[PDB]
Amino acid sequence: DIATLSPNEQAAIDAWWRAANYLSVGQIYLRDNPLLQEPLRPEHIKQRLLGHWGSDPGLSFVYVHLNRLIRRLDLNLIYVTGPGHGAPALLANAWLEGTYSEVYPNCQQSTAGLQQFFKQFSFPGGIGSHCTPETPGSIHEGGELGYSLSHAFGAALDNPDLIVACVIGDGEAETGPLATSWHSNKFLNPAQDGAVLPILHLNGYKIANPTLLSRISHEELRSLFIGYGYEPFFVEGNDPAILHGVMASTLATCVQKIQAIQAAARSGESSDRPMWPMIVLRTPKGWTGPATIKGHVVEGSWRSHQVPMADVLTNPEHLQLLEDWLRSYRPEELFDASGAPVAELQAIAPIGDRRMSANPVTNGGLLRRALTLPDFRDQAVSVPAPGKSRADSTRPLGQFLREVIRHNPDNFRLFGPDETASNRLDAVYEVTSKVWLGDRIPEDEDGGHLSDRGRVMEILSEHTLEGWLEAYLLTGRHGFFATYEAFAHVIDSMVNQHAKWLDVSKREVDWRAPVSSLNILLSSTVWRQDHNGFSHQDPGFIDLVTNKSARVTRIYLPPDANCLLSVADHCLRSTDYINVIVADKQSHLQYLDAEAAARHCAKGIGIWDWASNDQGASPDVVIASCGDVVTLEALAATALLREHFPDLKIRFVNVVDLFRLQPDTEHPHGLSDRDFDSLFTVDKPIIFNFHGYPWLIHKLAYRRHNHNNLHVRGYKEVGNINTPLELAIRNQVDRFNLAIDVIDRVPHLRDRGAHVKEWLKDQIHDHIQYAYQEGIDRPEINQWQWPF
Amino acid sequence: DIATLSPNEQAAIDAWWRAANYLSVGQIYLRDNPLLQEPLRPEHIKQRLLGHWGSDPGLSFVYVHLNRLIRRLDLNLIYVTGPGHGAPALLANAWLEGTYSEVYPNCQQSTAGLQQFFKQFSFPGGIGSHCTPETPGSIHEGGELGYSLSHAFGAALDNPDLIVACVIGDGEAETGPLATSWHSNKFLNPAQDGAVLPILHLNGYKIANPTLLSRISHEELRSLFIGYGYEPFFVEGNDPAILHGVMASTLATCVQKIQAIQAAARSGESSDRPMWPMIVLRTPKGWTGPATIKGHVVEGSWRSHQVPMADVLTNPEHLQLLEDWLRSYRPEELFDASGAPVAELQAIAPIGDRRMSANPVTNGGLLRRALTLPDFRDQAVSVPAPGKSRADSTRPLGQFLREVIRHNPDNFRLFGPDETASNRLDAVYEVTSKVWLGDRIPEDEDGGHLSDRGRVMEILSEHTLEGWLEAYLLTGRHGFFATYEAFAHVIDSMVNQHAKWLDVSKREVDWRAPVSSLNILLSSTVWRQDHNGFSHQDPGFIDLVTNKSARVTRIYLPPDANCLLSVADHCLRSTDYINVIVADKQSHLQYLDAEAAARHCAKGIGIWDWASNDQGASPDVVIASCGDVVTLEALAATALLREHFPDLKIRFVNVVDLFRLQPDTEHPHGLSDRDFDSLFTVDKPIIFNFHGYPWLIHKLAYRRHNHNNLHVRGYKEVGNINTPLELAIRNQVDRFNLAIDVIDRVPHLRDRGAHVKEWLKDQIHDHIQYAYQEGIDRPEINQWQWPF
Amino acid sequence: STVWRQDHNGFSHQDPGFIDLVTNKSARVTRIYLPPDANCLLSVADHCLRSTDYINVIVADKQSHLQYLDAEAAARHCAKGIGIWDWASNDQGASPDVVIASCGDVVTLEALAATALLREHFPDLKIRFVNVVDLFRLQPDTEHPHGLSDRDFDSLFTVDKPIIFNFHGYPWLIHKLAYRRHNHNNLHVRGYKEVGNINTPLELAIRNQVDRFNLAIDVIDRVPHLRDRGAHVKEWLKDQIHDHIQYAYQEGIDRPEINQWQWPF
Ligand SMILES: Nc1ncnc2c1ncn2[C@@H]1O[C@H](COP(=O)(O)OP(=O)(O)NP(=O)(O)O)[C@@H](O)[C@H]1O
Ligand SMILES: Nc1ncnc2c1ncn2[C@@H]1O[C@H](COP(=O)(O)OP(=O)(O)NP(=O)(O)O)[C@@H](O)[C@H]1O
Ligand SMILES: Nc1ncnc2c1ncn2[C@@H]1O[C@H](COP(=O)(O)OP(=O)(O)NP(=O)(O)O)[C@@H](O)[C@H]1O
Ligand SMILES: Cc1ncc(C[n+]2csc(CCOP(=O)(O)OP(=O)(O)O)c2C)c(N)n1
Ligand SMILES: Cc1ncc(C[n+]2csc(CCOP(=O)(O)OP(=O)(O)O)c2C)c(N)n1
Ligand SMILES: [Mg+2]
Ligand SMILES: [Mg+2]
Repeated sequence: DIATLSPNEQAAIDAWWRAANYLSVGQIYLRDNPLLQEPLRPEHIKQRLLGHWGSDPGLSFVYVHLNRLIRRLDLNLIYVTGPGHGAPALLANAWLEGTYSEVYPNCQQSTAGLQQFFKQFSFPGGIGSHCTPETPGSIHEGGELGYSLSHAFGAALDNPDLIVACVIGDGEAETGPLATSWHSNKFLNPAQDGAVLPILHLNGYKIANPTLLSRISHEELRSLFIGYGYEPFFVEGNDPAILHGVMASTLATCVQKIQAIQAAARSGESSDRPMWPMIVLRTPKGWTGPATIKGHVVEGSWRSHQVPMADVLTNPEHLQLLEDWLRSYRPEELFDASGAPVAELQAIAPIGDRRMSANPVTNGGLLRRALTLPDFRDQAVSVPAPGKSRADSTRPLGQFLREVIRHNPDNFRLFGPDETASNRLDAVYEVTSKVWLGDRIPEDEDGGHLSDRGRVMEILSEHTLEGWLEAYLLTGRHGFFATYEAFAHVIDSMVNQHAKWLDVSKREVDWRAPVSSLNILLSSTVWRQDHNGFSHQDPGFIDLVTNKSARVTRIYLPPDANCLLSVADHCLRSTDYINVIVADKQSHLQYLDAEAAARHCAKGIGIWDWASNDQGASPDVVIASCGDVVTLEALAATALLREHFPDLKIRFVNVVDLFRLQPDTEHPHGLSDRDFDSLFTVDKPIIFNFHGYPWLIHKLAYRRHNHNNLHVRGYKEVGNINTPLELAIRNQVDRFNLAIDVIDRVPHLRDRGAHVKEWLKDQIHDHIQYAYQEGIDRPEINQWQWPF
Repeated sequence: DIATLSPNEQAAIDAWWRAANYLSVGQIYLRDNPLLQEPLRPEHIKQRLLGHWGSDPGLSFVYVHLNRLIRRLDLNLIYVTGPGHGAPALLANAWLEGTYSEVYPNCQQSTAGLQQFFKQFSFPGGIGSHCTPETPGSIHEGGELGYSLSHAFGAALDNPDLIVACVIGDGEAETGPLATSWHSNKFLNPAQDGAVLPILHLNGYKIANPTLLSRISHEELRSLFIGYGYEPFFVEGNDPAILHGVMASTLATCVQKIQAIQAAARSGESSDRPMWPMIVLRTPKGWTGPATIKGHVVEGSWRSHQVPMADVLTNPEHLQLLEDWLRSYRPEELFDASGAPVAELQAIAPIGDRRMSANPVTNGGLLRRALTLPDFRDQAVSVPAPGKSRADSTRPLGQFLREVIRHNPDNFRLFGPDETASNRLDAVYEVTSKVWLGDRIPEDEDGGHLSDRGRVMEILSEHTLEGWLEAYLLTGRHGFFATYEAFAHVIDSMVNQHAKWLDVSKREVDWRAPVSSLNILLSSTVWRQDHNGFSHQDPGFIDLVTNKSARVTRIYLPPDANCLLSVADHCLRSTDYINVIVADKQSHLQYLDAEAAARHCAKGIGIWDWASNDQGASPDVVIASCGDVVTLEALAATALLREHFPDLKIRFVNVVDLFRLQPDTEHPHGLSDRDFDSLFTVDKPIIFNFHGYPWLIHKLAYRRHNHNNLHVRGYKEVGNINTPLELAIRNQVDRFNLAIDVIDRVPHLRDRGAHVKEWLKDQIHDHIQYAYQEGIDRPEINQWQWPF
Repeated sequence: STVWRQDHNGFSHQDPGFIDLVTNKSARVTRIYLPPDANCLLSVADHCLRSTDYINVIVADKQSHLQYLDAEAAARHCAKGIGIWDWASNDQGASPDVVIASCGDVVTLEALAATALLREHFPDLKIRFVNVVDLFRLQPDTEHPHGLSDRDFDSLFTVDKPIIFNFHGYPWLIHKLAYRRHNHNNLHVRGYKEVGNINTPLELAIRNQVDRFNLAIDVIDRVPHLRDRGAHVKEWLKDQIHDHIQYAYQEGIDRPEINQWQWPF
């Protein structure tokens, strides 16, 4: 009897459906007189109309039907909204369920509450027109389109009984990120994870053009969505009397198959990739609004996308049409005198946490358990002498991540775009593998590292991975993203969205608990260009992240493996941040042991006393580095200067936290003027060697008292192919150019260092000539060790 | 069957009782090995013991019995703890009920959760030893004793079905604030408010002395507590087998009488002051711990107050006694292997919001509805000419408060220590009256303004009034406190406690929602000394409040009635602050109309253009005032200077927000250096006339670029009796001394203003001589108006 | 019982604010004494049991503490109310580079420990140690006869060297008392700001920046010929702050060498 729809139940569901639309339209238009007790007047209409209408009925259409199956089958559901402009529909149902009144006591279920509820939407000092963090039961802001689908899969991970109902607009489906995220079914495990129920809201139109997926034939539509690995179900029409029963049956069909798929997998009898059920919903745009405006068809057309009538404040004719639109919902039979929904509506409202707007998963910070972090000092490489030993920088991190996975079998995950092996993090493969539910071959047994139980997820689409991870954190869990720095620009749009979400959730919204940080590891830099990656890779992603703020993003550039461990250990505890860690996978020198590394990362920036020779004296120059390749060149330059200028006093400063350079006025995390003057003196030149665009340092540290003595060398440009030393020579960040820069800046070396400066230019000439002759650097360059 | 206790139920209750004690002792002592699976070793004991034990069993003893009646009679209860050092008992029951795990997912109900639960208590980076805001279901921090009782009555207000079980230690009862707060029964309305169930924990001892209330005879104890208006019930003994049944019966007896009292009152058949039930509980201190230590009796003695054995880390003998103490609870039969309580314990655990640790009343900010504030401009007095008309300053505020009460019949209240009539706020009496359930006489009909339905509360004890209001706010409601400035020092201790509570709730605790502000109106100043109040009243309370922070307290000194309205309207919307408004009740000049007043209070500080004559030019001096009496003298001095020095250019600045003077580095609310330099120039003398101790201005504004030109005149001292002008002359804040101060500071007036300065001193001589001759000031002083 | 050595009893956010309230009355009716050790406490109590028309407020701590002055030296110190400690100083016959002043007993210990740290790492640095018992001596003699003269104040605290004042109370109270002095622009007061819920004695001093390590850092910042030369020591001092906080969060108490610190030299 679950598939069939009772006429009595059909009426109450239809009653809820119209009331949700009525509240949605009231939010768009009304600022006063919520229930039409008195004739509508221009003083009740909002001056500026920013809400969108063409998607609201469809979202409410599915939402009321989703609540039906929760009441019947006791399903645990989440609502993820593709078109973020359909916010009124979600809020209206949130208010109808009673969630919004509990979260916001001002907007009660009354006439006075409705006046506040209607006036707040898309209003200065109110709430936005998208699924902002202020929305109860919202994890995804659909303002930027293409990421709703991935967030459904991310939230589904390690939530076996959860079902995430993600509604997808046809226009959104034309975007690149969402077209590739359909293949996320291959990495979702039916045994341990929940289900995603994709609903294609094929209203037929974008803002102003028809959606191609609508204008592509039905046969090719089913062909496209079986090739994605889904079992597609089609509900088409325009008359709700037929569509109420038809749609209810389809949703009943889908849930049984989802449970049948999960029952088959968890029993172990069918350990294969299943054909997940997906719904294709073709309904008119602006479904229950005006039919035509000014002789142009509006309903079921792109003209209904935002607002069918935007001149209602001007001419009374549309004003009467607006009031006629509102009364078509028959609000008199939907709300009582007080302003609450009628008891028929309250009957079909789910109860407590079973409500999709009050599910604690959406406010994931309440479901967040801190990771049991093993002591990273067990994985710290031994550094008996600083800078005299070489070890692979990322491998200790891989071993540390291995022990985190061991102690957090479900709460932690790894995400990587087919680069985990290249990034040299294979230590995690010793305890787990990579997720794969596609076809398997015996050749995968040797080094495939493929298993459905794996805690590491791999796909070449960087958009898919970022959406997977962001949803995983917002549901109250932990993760770590590792990728090349060359392709970081691909996810720049997605990072902005998540940073937006975190910043609002901290300051504006008070009831949203903190979630875990977004930890990103840019594992291959632009200085050590390996085989893969384009020639002109740029560090520009770092500039984009620092663009957001110091109070939501953190940038770490640890010099060695022990600093990488301390940084990763520190950032696996921080909550409301986007942590971007820039480290290189090549074999590098090691500088700090576990104790010294931990103190260094706690400060974020500090003097290296072994690399300095200014103890108990005023340094003639401060050499600072931020990175690992540039740190090596800065250290090598320091060694050269001390050989040729024994009396020269050099203070070596290494900075790991980029944002420490900002003054404490901008953010509390930054250094004070006294602290900054202690590290970098008030009047001596600073030769800063930065892994990135040099101006980023100037943007951060322009307010310092010694900024006029700050001289930053960083990434400028590249040739087609360069050796590691030649590439550093092109950007003037190599050891020889840095030594020349120190000679130019130190006042008592311009006259005295001329002969050394000529010798340094000779070395630049010799190494370039050798590079063009052999294709690599000289052995003494590759095996350079810290002297002294 | 509710009164009698079943043996099966007695066992489960006793099982819960011991488990709560066991967790309490574990928190005090253990940092590792929560369940005694392995022999106790010194590495499991906490290094420093800061918890208190002598009160923990008593609190848990009542708590388990309170949960009994919640499960039986479905009562809505709150736990308010007198002795705040009994925090472990509350936390243990909070953990047992499951509340703590939901709020804190790290401290789960397992062995691993218990390890975190035990290690956190009284630990660096953990939680405190008192009922801090981090405690679930806590409104009152009992660290400072004497205010638990008043907070019970405050939370009870306008919560008719709530019952607040407040446990009171006998030592606490010796304090002044709690002895007088027993009479709060007379102001609690059984018809509209809930009940308070006072439980006297008469353990017989303080920290080191016997409690007098224990050593006073039982007959005189019952005599004392019937004189307070309570029906006292006595439960005495030391054997829990008898005391379990006896005390269950007594609690059953009390609830029925409380419901009978409420049933009689709400039916209207008995509208008299009832004899509320109160429990006197005499149990040994350190009830279930060691009997004797080193030959000294510990249990049932002051030696058990904090820690019965504090050398357990030193000698193994006490270490074995400690482990013997833990095993007396028989933990093997109380927790399973995993670390959760046994299913017998879970049976008697209340469910959901019926749990006293998860009652949403305690986290009152979730229950907070913003006040429907009428437009204050309806009550604004007309000021056609600034400073040329006189009106009573506080009466418009009384009318505004009247309209707030009208639109907020239950959410708002007034609190005053027998000064509302004196403060001239009688406009509120037009709609409501004052609470009184004592004897009534026909003489009260004329101007008594007494009724049980009143929204204004009056009692001469300032301590109990402050406790009433703080609890009212922390339960999610609104209020306004009006009192003299002379007696503000009385509540200084209480204000510190509430400010402490707010500051932690904002920064540390994340799940506690904001509550309404604490609004205090110091309605009678020290300059206009009326009949009542001692001669040497000081403004020192203002200095005490500014000690706390600019981020939790705000000080407002509005000059006129319209500024008082804007300030009160602004502060009735702010949430997490202690707002202290200093205004005077006397007839004063009016300076700003509704529009100009609102702009002024929005800035908090700004130039008065009508009182200035420096438009389009650099002012020779800046005259600033903060208050209303000192504003009049500053204005009168400005008038004198302009009459005698027509070329002199004076900028008049009035400051309402005191904390705007602090630089923006300390707090965002403060002015920037550019903004401050705009109001007070970078190089001209500032003659600041402050209502308070002059050093407070220097503390706030010492970092400003022009602080070396800041010259503050304020309250120094008083004589026995002075006229308003003579008192200002003694403190050198009158118009004549201010004009002299301007002459001294302006560089081009030292030579040129000598003759005027002599004339000004003549006026000081003349007015003092007239004051000693007549006892009042001259008519031209009392009726001074702004010229020009 | 002071607020720095938080005992079992008492609320977490106890404040020294009562001292500020008393100083609001006058120097001619109230006296505030903060004796550093037991002998100084005896002389103060003996002196105040003879005075007639005053409110004497004596701030002392009950915990086990170091002892600094014997009966003869203690009595001379209380008679002055404020004086140089010659054993804790190393500037005899020379101009001190910095004046370290303390007012209290816990803050005196941290001020002494900071002095010991500075002398170990900067042997050439000359430090004058001043201890304050009578708070109101800091007020100039113009306000009250009991206060020090300008010449007397300049002798203790020089006219041009930085003063690192470690006060048991709100730091602004020192500025209210001694704003008129010729060297007030070089007076840098560290006192009670705020507390956490529960702290170890060293951690609580670290939160308020009155511990030995923060004071040593403050001296490095203020002394003109140490900004360049003391950078490496300042980094080491911050490492000690990091290490002791980490140990505090790990064990719940301070390290044994902190609890059993003695005056070297
Ligand atoms: N004051 C500044 N504000 C912003 N960006 C700056 C500033 N000075 C330099 N830069 C940037 O820093 C990079 C190179 O300049 P800089 O780091 O100052 O090295 P430099 O050797 O000192 N060059 P110059 O300052 O012209 O002598 C470029 O990206 C510049 O745009
Ligand atoms: N720098 C300061 N710090 C603290 N309090 C101060 C300071 N300067 C002045 N005061 C206080 O302010 C009051 C009077 O000083 P002030 O406000 O500067 O006016 P004034 O006429 O300039 N007196 P003066 O500074 O001595 O010439 C007294 O109560 C002083 O204690
Ligand atoms: N002139 C002053 N008048 C009143 N209080 C002051 C003054 N100067 C500093 N303070 C207070 O002293 C405390 C710390 O400042 P201070 O004692 O001068 O040490 P400091 O390290 O020099 N701080 P700063 O002066 O801002 O560089 C704060 O609580 C200030 O409010
Ligand atoms: C890549 C991209 N191009 C354009 C837009 C502008 N935009 C915002 S909402 C929206 C409508 C999405 O179309 P559809 O999925 O059909 O949504 P619905 O019909 O449900 O409104 C568009 C085009 C966008 N957000 N992203
Ligand atoms: C006015 C005051 N004096 C002293 C103290 C110190 N103090 C803190 S807790 C406490 C014990 C309270 O005694 P009692 O009510 O007998 O408590 P219980 O035996 O339940 O611990 C004391 C004296 C205080 N908080 N307030
Ligand atoms: Mg569309
Ligand atoms: Mg007691």
